[PDB]
Amino acid sequence: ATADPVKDYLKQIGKVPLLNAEQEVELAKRIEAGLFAEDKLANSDKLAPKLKRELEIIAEDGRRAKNHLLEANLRLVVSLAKRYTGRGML
DNA sequence: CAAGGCACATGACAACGGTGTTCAGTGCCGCGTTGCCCGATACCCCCTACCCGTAGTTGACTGGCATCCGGGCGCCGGGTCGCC
Repeated sequence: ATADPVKDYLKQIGKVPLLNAEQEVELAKRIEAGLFAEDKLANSDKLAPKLKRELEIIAEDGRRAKNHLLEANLRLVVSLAKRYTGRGML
């Protein structure tokens, strides 16, 4: 909590793990795994409770991987925003 | 010389003259205002042209910006860390 909140935002980015090819391809594999898990859960057909909880856990892990990609690439957006700054928008 | 007999005019007499009222009736005609007939018009339709919003675009491309000093001047007031 300081002045010039952009500096605070960069500090909020902090140190996060940059992803090498294997890392993000595996992460996206887990993303589509969670996608299929939630697709199965959304179906009105009855699924066993333990299987439904497992699918929910897989979907949650997928969400975490999404967040990891977001935070890792936060640095990428800040550079792109600088690429367009100084045109009447903050 | 006085009395009796004839002319012209005379006290009224109505009835025309001419015109003024009045009745009483019926209109005459003053303006106000109705019933027409047209021209334009606002209000439905169809058509397409162009504005306005939405959705994509695959080598790679991973942290920015320039601040700010010569007020000046003092005070309040709180915070802030030493102090013994």
